[PDB]
Amino acid sequence: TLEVWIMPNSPQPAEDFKALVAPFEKAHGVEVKVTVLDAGVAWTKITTAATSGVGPDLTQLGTTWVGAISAMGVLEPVDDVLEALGGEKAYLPAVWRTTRLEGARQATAVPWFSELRAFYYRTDALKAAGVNPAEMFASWQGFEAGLARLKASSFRDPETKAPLAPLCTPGKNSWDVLHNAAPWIWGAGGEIVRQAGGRWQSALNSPESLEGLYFFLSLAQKGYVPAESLEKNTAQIEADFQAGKCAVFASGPWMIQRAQVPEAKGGFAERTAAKNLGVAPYPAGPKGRYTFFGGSNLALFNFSKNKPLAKELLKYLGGPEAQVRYAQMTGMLPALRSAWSDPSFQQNPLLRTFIQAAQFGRTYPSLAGWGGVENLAVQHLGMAWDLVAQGRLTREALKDLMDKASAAINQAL
Ligand SMILES: [Cl-]
Repeated sequence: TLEVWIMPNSPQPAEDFKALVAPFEKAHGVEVKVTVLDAGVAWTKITTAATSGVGPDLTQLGTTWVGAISAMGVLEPVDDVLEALGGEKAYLPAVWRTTRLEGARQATAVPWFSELRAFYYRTDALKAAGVNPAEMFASWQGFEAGLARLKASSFRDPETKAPLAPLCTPGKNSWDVLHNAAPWIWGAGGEIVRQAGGRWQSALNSPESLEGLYFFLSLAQKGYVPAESLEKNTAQIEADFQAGKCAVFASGPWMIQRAQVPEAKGGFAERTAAKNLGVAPYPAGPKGRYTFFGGSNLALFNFSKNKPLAKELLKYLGGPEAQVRYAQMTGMLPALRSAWSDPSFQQNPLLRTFIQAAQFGRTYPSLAGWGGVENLAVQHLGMAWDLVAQGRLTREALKDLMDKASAAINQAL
């Protein structure tokens, strides 16, 4: 037997994983036990397995968890598994970076699936405002000009009979506050952290990062984002878009599967939003186009009693067949690049657009103390969102907050 710990990734988490690995059990004559760790308790349970030497053979890790657990010295190297799956060239650079602690020699984590963000849009609403998708998602100037025309439009949703908000985004009350901001920081030529003389420090208060953050946050201050959206998390914003209240909003590939499922089974197929759905990658900032990448990897604990067999399951789960099947179950992109060419993606132009958005993929450095950097950053971005909510965000007040964030991050590093 093998023990594997997963987070709730698919609609029926345990049943789904059991169906995924059944062919592996059959061909190797073993049983895979799965335990599903709810999101609230997953980190603490993995941390306790790390410090006590008691736990599974394999655990799922968020991509941003790899540094912290790798640094604890409890993970088995998996360079052999990654070679067997095709090595560095088999993965997007942003994904390959999540296979180790930043700067380490040995890989400690096998890519499993990628979460990435692009913009969904109402094809009917942009048509009715005289906006070409190609123009609005080409550049920052184009994006804001598009929201201006969308705000001025007399378009009504055929079901609500009400106007559409030009843009829906969460503020501070979501799990992805930094992820929402990151494409705007990067695209301005900035970054969250910068390496200097082998040490790491905050770049959040660099002029480039500030031009990025201000461009994004000021959109909600200029009447393109409803007040009520800033109170909500990404899941609730998805629901607003499904209900026909938003012309534009960012999320992952899973929305495409949902647009094909009836409301009665948790989809929105019947809604106008589903029948008039477009997808475009994030617009190009002044210094390039970037797509935020997260998701989950699998690691092998070095106290495991069946490392060789657990590595065969890592090759299985990371490899072409399981990569395709699990991406469909989770509504995510496969981590393995070669799985992108399977007909279940290639037959769906909206999925093909996510594949093209993937080409601009970037993620955060795999730092041991990434959790701390992200929490201090989000805390101060949260205070910036509060000023946006009151129409009182200025370039000067943002800089003051990102200075305080920088002082605290540099101390935690
Ligand atoms: Cl960064």
